[PDB]
Amino acid sequence: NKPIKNIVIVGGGTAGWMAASYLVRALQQQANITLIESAAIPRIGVGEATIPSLQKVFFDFLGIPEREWMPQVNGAFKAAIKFVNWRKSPDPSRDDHFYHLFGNVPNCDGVPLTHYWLRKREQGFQQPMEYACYPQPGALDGKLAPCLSDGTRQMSHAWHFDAHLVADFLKRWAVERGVNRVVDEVVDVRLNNRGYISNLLTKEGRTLEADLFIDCSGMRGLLINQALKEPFIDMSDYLLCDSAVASAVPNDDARDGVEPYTSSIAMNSGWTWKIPMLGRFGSGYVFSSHFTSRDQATADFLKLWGLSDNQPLNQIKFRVGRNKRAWVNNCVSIGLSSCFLEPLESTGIYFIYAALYQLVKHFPDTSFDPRLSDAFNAEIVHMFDDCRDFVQAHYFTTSRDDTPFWLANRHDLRLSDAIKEKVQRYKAGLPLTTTSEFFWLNGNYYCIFAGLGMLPDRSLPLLQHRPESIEKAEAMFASIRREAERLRTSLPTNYDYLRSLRD
Amino acid sequence: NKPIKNIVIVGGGTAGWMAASYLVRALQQQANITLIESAAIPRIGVGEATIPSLQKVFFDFLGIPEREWMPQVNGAFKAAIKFVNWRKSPDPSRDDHFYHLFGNVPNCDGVPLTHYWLRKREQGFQQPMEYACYPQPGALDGKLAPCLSDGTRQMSHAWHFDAHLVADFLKRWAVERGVNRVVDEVVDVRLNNRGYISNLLTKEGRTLEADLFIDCSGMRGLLINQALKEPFIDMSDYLLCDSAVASAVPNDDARDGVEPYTSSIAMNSGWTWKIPMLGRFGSGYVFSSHFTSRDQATADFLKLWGLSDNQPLNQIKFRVGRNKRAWVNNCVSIGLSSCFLEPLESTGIYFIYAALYQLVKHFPDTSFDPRLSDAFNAEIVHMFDDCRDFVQAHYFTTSRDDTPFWLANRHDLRLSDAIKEKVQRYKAGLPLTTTSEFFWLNGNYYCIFAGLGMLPDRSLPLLQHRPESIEKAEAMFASIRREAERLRTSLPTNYDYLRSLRD
Ligand SMILES: Cc1cc2c(cc1C)N(C[C@H](O)[C@H](O)[C@H](O)COP(=O)(O)OP(=O)(O)OC[C@H]1O[C@@H](n3cnc4c(N)ncnc43)[C@H](O)[C@@H]1O)c1[nH]c(=O)[nH]c(=O)c1N2
Ligand SMILES: Cc1cc2c(cc1C)N(C[C@H](O)[C@H](O)[C@H](O)COP(=O)(O)OP(=O)(O)OC[C@H]1O[C@@H](n3cnc4c(N)ncnc43)[C@H](O)[C@@H]1O)c1[nH]c(=O)[nH]c(=O)c1N2
Repeated sequence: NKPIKNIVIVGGGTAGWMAASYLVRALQQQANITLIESAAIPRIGVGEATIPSLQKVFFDFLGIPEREWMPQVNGAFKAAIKFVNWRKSPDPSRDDHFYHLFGNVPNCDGVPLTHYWLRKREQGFQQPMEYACYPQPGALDGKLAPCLSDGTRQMSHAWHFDAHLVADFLKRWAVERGVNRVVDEVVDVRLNNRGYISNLLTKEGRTLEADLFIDCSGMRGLLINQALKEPFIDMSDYLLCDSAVASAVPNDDARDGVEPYTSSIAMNSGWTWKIPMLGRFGSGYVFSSHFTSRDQATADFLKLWGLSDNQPLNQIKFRVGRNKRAWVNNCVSIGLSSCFLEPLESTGIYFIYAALYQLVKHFPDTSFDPRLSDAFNAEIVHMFDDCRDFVQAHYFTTSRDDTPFWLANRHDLRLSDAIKEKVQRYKAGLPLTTTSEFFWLNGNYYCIFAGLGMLPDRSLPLLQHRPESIEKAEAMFASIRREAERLRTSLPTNYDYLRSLRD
Repeated sequence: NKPIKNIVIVGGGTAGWMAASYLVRALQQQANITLIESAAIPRIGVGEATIPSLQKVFFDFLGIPEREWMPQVNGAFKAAIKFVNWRKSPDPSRDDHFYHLFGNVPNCDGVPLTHYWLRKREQGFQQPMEYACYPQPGALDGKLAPCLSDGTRQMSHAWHFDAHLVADFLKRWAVERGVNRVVDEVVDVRLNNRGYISNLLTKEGRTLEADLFIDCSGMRGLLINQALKEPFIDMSDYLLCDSAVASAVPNDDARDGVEPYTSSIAMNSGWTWKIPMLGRFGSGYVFSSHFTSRDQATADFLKLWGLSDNQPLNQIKFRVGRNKRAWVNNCVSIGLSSCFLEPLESTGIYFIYAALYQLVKHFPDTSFDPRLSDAFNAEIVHMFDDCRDFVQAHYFTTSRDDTPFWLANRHDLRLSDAIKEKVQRYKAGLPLTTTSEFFWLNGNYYCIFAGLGMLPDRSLPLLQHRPESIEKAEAMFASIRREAERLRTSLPTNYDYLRSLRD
């Protein structure tokens, strides 16, 4: 069976160039890659915060270290997501914030630290879960960097970057290693009787042909949805947000610093992201068209940052779900042409590079062994499904009841059987998945659940039997405090740290 | 023009019930008052120390004497604020305390006693300003009451009271005289095209209507800020504190006594109040989120009183400023829905009752004469502005430089032109405002300035010319010493005094 030799990618957004660079890297020989991108159809000018796997899976795979791509994409550090007003009905006079931090929680004698903490909360300990279990939340509060000045790593971190530049950086990178860039628009797609893709017909006259097609076309799914007719499984019964109003905002870095984290500020009918980088931050009120008009959400979005009705904006509509199948025949969808959830925990870019890893792990020849396509499709489903559990979990555990949208999340959602079982295990008091990557651990469910004020019914029956164990955990809590303390006096601010990679 | 007949107050905190009782008292006829208070939204469980005007303006207006409301609100006496460690970089082996006392300082031959004192400090007198100029600081040191046992008044005093009870005492008082209490929550507010308030829609179904609306809704400013869209002028450029961590603490009254004063203990990134009453005292580390994390300030707050990490706390966020306008259209804001500074000299409750006095002084009919609204707004601005001068003055005169927060106060503040001119007049050696209520006199600026160790450049050129005058002041200093002395052997302790109003 002839190998796959000519590859066409449709689209030059983030999904498009990640595919070109990844595929140009994985396919060391017999590979010919063309990416076509309509300059009439712009990129979705967002997608800016990330999870730690980006370096390990994407950039390391390319052979580009953090210090090389960060400066060139206005890169900044994300140590966590800070959740603001998700817990109770909001109150200006109350401090309703929790972090969701990266990195694992230690175990004491085979039981995670979260669980020794809860036994303490049961005796009237007051300190919230994350401040007790992780060394860094206080640092983030003080806007500290995740490294010492000299560059040594002091916490787990992910990144915030400018979406446009990220695309340009990889465009330069890819073209350079022989990727062939075509600026044209695809208008017709031709199938054969069997139902495969023989050719793309472009606006400027070109007929495009290849063994293999990557649909990186955005939510229009030009190849996968339209041409190939593959169903999109709508999932608004699971998660309600379907729209966003976004923009960049000036930051006075020199006086307010630059937060080393993403914020998610709960609103009336959605929530708003804050993604700081040097000079500015990206922000977006992700909302639900069912519960608020787009014009009302604009008003809320401007009201929240004191913007002016003169401020240019990015008005966005999004589809929530996954194609029945990510890869059909000789077409594979990567990015928004495939499955989205909502930006709440940055699972998007992750769906891109994780899919490309799976694509290469399942790479076909021209016979198109459907056993490879099936295996691939199943991994996409599981990755997507897992993520959906976790995002969904931010919503149905809420105590807020002050708006129709918060009522619905609390009440009206369709919940997988898998998220119900996890919730019920947490409610009985059992740790979730711990460790000593295929992903969301006890520590993650715990920050989220504990942050929204749904705690387990009790601490572990087992603990009554292991008093020494309890003591050892006391010591581990004591180290953590020491570490938190050292960091306070040792990290440079995030503003100052970033400022020196070249200003 | 029809008179105002139906009045709705939103909120049943301290601001809420002071308004109901004051308005039910002022409006002897044609007045119908309803107060709505969400049992889902609690009172800010603080606001406990006061200035002398409370009786004269608020309680006297109601016809309630001191001996009637004190016992019923765990009332205690405040003779001054004692400032601890504000002067130098702290030292356990040094006694860094000054009082700010109530009451005026006498004048000798038209020049205040503070100024004869300074001429003496210039010859190497050592006794600090307040111990020389006021008869009572030594009494307070010995925790003495401000009255003889039989009840005769021996100094100027204000009060400490339990916030919750104060609200309940006036709730009982008001309802009783025909105030109509509604336990519901306001969720929607309806305007007309002109921009007035036609109705409040509640959670339980009620549509509320009235000629006149008092926003006593807390910092959420439900009517004034949210519905009516009135701007809040943020003033963090003037004063930096924006948060507090508070709690009640057990006092062994029988052995440590009960201080007849508020303390303000300067911290790393704020300062802490102590408000003793029988059995217990209220305490709060007011701090700045910019300079310390909330979790660090908790640690400092527990470390300072030896509390346990089991101790329930009141975690508070506050906004510093004033609405562009306190009263817009047919809405008037009283209390935290209007302007706050920070608890440093108890200007808060004072803003409530002073505003209510001004409201009645400017009371409208249904035509809503904007000349009345304007006049009112201007008095609020002037009262608020005056207070802000005085609080701000505690901060920028500091000599401390041992933390970033003390550095900023010393350096980074925006200072009104009015406080600069007062400072410059004090620096030249001129008395500030003296007397023989619309408020902060020479004696007040003097305790504060002199306490922090910023003294004038010299004594008054005039004094070189009036040696007899100097002598007469010597005698006045001699009386004061006699009085201080008599008091030492005549006042009962504050514990013993309070103990008998009914135990
Ligand atoms: C509101 C919001 C917020 C976020 C996110 C999404 C949304 C909707 N994401 C997801 C992220 O934005 C997304 O995964 C990528 O940045 C962009 O993916 P694409 O390239 O699929 O789409 P996109 O729609 O950007 O690009 C489409 C490309 O296809 C081309 N094209 C389309 N039709 C064509 C045709 N007919 N012919 C030729 N070319 C054609 C266009 O020219 C363009 O080059 C995210 N993820 C994450 O991990 N963290 C985050 O914080 C966020 N934030
Ligand atoms: C940390 C700190 C410390 C101090 C002080 C403030 C702060 C922040 N103060 C100020 C003082 O606490 C304050 O002025 C009053 O005690 C409380 O004022 P309110 O009633 O505005 O607010 P508060 O927020 O207490 O009460 C709000 C009321 O509004 C109601 N409400 C809100 N929204 C509603 C809705 N939508 N529907 C129905 N009801 C609604 C609530 O149910 C509640 O009844 C003070 N002052 C002073 O003079 N000396 C001092 O020592 C101090 N100490």
